[PDB]
Amino acid sequence: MEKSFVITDPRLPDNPIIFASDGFLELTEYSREEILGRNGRFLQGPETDQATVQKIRDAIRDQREITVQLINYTKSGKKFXNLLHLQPMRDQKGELQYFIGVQLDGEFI
Ligand SMILES: Cc1cc2nc3c(=O)[nH]c(=O)nc-3n(C[C@H](O)[C@H](O)[C@H](O)COP(=O)(O)O)c2cc1C
Ligand SMILES: [Cl-]
Ligand SMILES: [Mg+2]
Repeated sequence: MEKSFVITDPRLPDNPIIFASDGFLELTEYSREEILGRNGRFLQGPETDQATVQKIRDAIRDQREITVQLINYTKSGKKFXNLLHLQPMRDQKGELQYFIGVQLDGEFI
């Protein structure tokens, strides 16, 4: 599959997605119109582990890189195990500019 990633802007309210790769559209079944401007949490559902979601919150708070695995859902409701890579990206002034989130689909341990 093509590379699945989104880029968020934490200088906007609730860190919305401002770019979604074609691979992300493919992986999640959503259209670019249905993704842009929302927080990445929209992929979570009932089976998503809340301890892992907390770990994500904390990494985003402390602006630190993290890799977690967690259950997400496609538009039509299919489960998929998301090995999610989050990385802060700072400008040359050392100010947080974006977050990049890269998803790999599958059961990875
Ligand atoms: C760039 C980026 C990509 C993200 N991608 C995903 C994702 O693919 N799946 C997911 O469940 N959460 C993803 N998140 C996590 C949620 O956006 C959110 O940070 C997490 O649920 C914790 O915050 P909350 O407790 O307010 O929901 C991503 C966050 C960022 C910054
Ligand atoms: Cl967030
Ligand atoms: Mg939540």
